[PDB]
Amino acid sequence: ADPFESYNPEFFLYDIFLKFCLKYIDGEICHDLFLLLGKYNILPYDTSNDSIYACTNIKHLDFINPFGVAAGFDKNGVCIDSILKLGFSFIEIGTITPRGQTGNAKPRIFRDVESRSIINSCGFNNMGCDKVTENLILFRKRQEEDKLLSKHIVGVSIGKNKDTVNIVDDLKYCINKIGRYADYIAINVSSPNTPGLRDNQEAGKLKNIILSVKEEIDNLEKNNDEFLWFNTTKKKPLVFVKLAPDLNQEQKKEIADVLLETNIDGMIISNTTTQINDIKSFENKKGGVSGAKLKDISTKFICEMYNYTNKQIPIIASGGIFSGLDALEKIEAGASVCQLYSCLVFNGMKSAVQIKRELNHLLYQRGYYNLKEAIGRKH
Amino acid sequence: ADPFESYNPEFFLYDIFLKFCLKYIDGEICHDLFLLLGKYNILPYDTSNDSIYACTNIKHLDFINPFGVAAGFDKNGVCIDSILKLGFSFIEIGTITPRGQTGNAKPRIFRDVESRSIINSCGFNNMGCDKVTENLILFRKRQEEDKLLSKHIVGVSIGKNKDTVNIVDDLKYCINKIGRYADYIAINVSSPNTPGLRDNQEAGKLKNIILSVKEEIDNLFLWFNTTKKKPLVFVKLAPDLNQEQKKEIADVLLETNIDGMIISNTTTQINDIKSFENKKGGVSGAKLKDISTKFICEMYNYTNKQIPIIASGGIFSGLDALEKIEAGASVCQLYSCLVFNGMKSAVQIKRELNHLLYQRGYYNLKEAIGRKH
Ligand SMILES: Cc1cc2nc3c(=O)[nH]c(=O)nc-3n(C[C@H](O)[C@H](O)[C@H](O)COP(=O)(O)O)c2cc1C
Ligand SMILES: Cc1cc2nc3c(=O)[nH]c(=O)nc-3n(C[C@H](O)[C@H](O)[C@H](O)COP(=O)(O)O)c2cc1C
Ligand SMILES: Cc1nnc2c3sccc3nc(N3Cc4ccccc4[C@@H](C)C3)n12
Ligand SMILES: Cc1nnc2c3sccc3nc(N3Cc4ccccc4[C@@H](C)C3)n12
Ligand SMILES: Cc1nnc2c3sccc3nc(N3Cc4ccccc4[C@@H](C)C3)n12
Ligand SMILES: Cc1nnc2c3sccc3nc(N3Cc4ccccc4[C@@H](C)C3)n12
Ligand SMILES: O=C(O)c1cc(=O)[nH]c(=O)[nH]1
Ligand SMILES: O=C(O)c1cc(=O)[nH]c(=O)[nH]1
Repeated sequence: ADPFESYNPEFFLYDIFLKFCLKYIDGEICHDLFLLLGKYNILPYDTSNDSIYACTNIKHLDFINPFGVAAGFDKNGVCIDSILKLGFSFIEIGTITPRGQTGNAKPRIFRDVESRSIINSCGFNNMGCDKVTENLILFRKRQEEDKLLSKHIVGVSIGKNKDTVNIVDDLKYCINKIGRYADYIAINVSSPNTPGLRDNQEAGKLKNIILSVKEEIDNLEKNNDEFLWFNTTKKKPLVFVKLAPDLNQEQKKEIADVLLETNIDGMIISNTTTQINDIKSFENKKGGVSGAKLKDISTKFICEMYNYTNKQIPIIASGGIFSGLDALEKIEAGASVCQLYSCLVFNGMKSAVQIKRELNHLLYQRGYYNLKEAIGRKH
Repeated sequence: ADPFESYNPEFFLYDIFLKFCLKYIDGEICHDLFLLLGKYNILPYDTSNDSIYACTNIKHLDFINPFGVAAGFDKNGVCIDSILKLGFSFIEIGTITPRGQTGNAKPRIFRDVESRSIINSCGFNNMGCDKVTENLILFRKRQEEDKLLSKHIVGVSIGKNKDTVNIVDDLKYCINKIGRYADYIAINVSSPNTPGLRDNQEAGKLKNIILSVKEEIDNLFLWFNTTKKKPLVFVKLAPDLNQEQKKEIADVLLETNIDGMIISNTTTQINDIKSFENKKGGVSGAKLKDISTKFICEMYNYTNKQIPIIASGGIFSGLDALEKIEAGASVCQLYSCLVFNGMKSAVQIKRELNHLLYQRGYYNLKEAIGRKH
C-alpha cells in the first residue's frame, strides 16, 4: 500500500491529524469534520477479513464481528457506509426524534485526553425522523447491490423531543416512519441531557413504553409491490433498551423483571454517567461522562443485569471500551457484542482494526475456540 | 477518491473542505492545518508545464511564471516545496527576526468571507532566524537533487525583534545567517503590527537601513540558491503614506540603488467592514486592491519606471493581475487568494492570465508591464 497508504486506518498521518484536532479544535467541530470525510467517502477503510471465530449474535441478528459504533456518533445517519468500512460490523444511528431539534447551547462537548474521558450535553440534536429515514433508505438501496455491506447491521435509537409530554407518542411516530428500515430499535430512556427522561426507567413507566413500542412494530405488518422489512435481517426489528448506569440495586432488579415480562430482545449497557466528579477539567461542565473512567462502572452494571435477568436477555456493551482486553471483560461479564464511542475520539481511524486484532489474539491466549464460548464466563 | 484526483488542486473536494474551515475553524488554526499537509507532502500539485508566454523577470532574477506567495504565509519555511508545487514560481518566507517571538495575543487573525478580506495582528510571530535558516538550507539541499524545483525562487523577508533598539544590527544578524541561501531579501518596514516600525520608512532612517543591508550583503560556490548570485534587495512599503512621504521614499530607493519594491503591505485605513468592528490590525484582501494598485501607479511614476515592482494586495482573478502588471508590477504575490480560493489559486489564476494576455493582443507578459500608463 504505497498509493493506498492514504486509505489504511493505521497510516501514521491519521494520528498526527488526530492529535492536532484533539489539541486545537473544538470537539463538536472535529466530529463534524469527521462526518464530512465520511460523507464524501474519503475515510480510510479496513481490508482485513474478519475472523469467523469472532462473530457473535443476538437471536437472528448475525454480526460479522463484535464491534459497532454507539449511538450519537452518526446521529443523522449521513455516512453509514463510510463509518462501517472502518472495520465495524454495525452502527446505531440516532438518537432521532420526530421533529428536528437544535439541542442545547454550544459548546456542549468537552474532552480530557489524559484520562480519555468525554463530557457532553448535546440534548438530542438531530435533523428529525423524516430526514434521517431518507438517509437510511439511501444506504439500504446502496446495500442492495454492495456485497461487502450486505451483512452489516443498522440499529436506530429513538427518543422524545424536548417539548413533548408523553414519550410514547414520539416513539410511535418514529417506528411508523423508520422502523421498516432498522434491524433493531433502541429505546433511549438513559440520556441525562433531556429533562426528566431518566425517570422513564421506573418499572411502571418503562413497561408501558416497551409494550407500546413492540405493539407498534408488530402493527407495521397488518398496516400496509413493496418489501415490508427493508433491512438486513428481512425480519421485524428487534427491540433493545439503553439503560443509564446511575441506578441502585433495587431499580436494577425491578427493571430486570420488566425486561423479562415484556420479552425485550436485548439491553444496551450502558449510557453515560453523572456520578464521576474527579475530572478536574470537567469541574464547571455539565452532562454525562463517557470513556475510560466509565469502564468499571459499565462492566459491573453488566454483571448485575446478566445475573438479574438469569442470562435471558442478551447484552450490548457500551462504556470505556478501548482495547481488546477491555472487550473481553465485557464479553466475559455477559455481553454478546460491544459498542465503541470514546475509542474513536481518542484512538482515531485505527480503532476497529486494532481492537479486532487484539481480541482475536486474546481469545486464543485464553483458550476460547470462538467468541460465543466466552460470553458470561467470569460468572 | 483515487490519488489522481486527490492531488489535483482543482478537485472539487478541496472547495468543500475550504468552505468548512472558513466558516467553523479559527483562521490561524486553518493556516496551521494547511502547513501540516505541506509538511508531510499531501498537498495537491500542478504537474502542468508553464507557458513561456507568461514568464517574467526582475533584473537578472528569472521567474518561470508571475505568481508567488506573499510573506507571512510560510513564515518559518516548513513546507516550501509543497507550497511551490501548488503552481507558484516563488515564495517569500518570513518575516523572520533574529530571536524568536510568540507575537501578540490570540486570536490575531480574522476573516470576512463576503468581502474577501482579512485583518491580522500577529506581531511577527516566528521561530527566529536561526531555526528558519536551517529549514531553508534543507530545502536548498533537496532542490539540489530535484530538477522540478531547480528554477523556482525563494525570498527571505527580514525584520527586527519587538524589543530592539538598533534595526541595522538585527537585519545584519539575519543576512550573516541566511543571506547565502536567499534569491532575494525583503526589508520589512511595511508591517503595522510592530510598534512604530512603519515610521522607520522616514527618508532619513530608511536610507541608512538600505545602505546597511546592501553593505552587509556585499561583504559576504558561495551562493547556495537559485540565482547562484548575490540576493537582490527589495523593500515592502506600507500603503498608508501621504503624497509627500511617497515622493521622498522614491528618491531614496533611486539613490540607494534598490532592486525592487513590494507594493503593498496591509492597510489601516479601511473601516467599513462590519465584522471587524472591535478588532485591531491591518486589513488584507479584496478591499485593499484599489488602494495597493493606485500605490503602484504613483510609485512607478515617482521612480520614473526605474525600479521593478512586486505587486501584493487584493489579487484574486486574472484580471486583478493584469491591472497590477499594467500598472507597473513585474510580478504578483498572493495571500488572501489562498485563504478564500484554496488549493486551486495558482492553477486558476495562471490560466486566466494566459487567456487574458491573448485576448488583449499582448505578444508576451513583459509587453504588458506598465501599459495602462
Ligand atoms: C457526544 C456524545 C453524544 C452521544 N449521543 C448519544 C445518543 O444520541 N444516544 C445514545 O443512546 N447515546 C449517546 N451517547 C452515549 C454513547 O452512545 C455511549 O453510550 C457512551 O459514550 C459510553 O460509551 P464510551 O465510553 O465507549 O464512549 C453519546 C455520547 C457522547 C459522548
Ligand atoms: C495573517 C497575515 C500575516 C502576514 N504576515 C506578514 C509578514 O510577516 N511579513 C510581510 O511582509 N507581510 C505579511 N502579511 C501581508 C501579506 O504578505 C500581504 O502583503 C497582504 O496580505 C496583502 O496581500 P493580499 O491582499 O493578497 O492578502 C501578512 C498578512 C496576513 C493576512
Ligand atoms: C491522513 C491522510 N492521508 N492522506 C491524506 C491526504 S491526500 C490529500 C489530502 C489528504 N488529507 C489527509 N488528511 C488531512 C486531515 C485534515 C484535518 C482533519 C483530518 C484529516 C485527515 C482525515 C486526513 N490525508
Ligand atoms: C477528534 C475528536 N474530538 N471529538 C471528537 C468527536 S465527538 C463525536 C465524534 C468525534 N470524533 C472525533 N474524531 C475522530 C478522528 C479520527 C481521525 C482523524 C480525525 C478525527 C477527528 C477530526 C474526529 N472527535
Ligand atoms: C481533498 C481530499 N482529497 N482526498 C482527500 C483525503 S484521502 C484521506 C484523507 C483526505 N483528506 C482530504 N482533505 C480533508 C481535509 C480536512 C480538513 C481540512 C482540509 C482538508 C483538505 C486539505 C483535504 N482529501
Ligand atoms: C481557510 C483559511 N483560513 N485562514 C487561512 C489562512 S491565514 C494564512 C494562511 C491561511 N490558509 C488557509 N487555508 C487554505 C486552504 C485551502 C484548501 C483547503 C483548506 C485550507 C485551509 C485549511 C487553510 N486559511
Ligand atoms: O444527545 C445527548 O445529549 C446525549 C444522549 C445520550 O443518550 N447520551 C448522552 O450522553 N448524550
Ligand atoms: O506579522 C504581522 O503581524 C504582519 C506583518 C506584516 O508585514 N503585515 C501584516 O499585516 N502583519
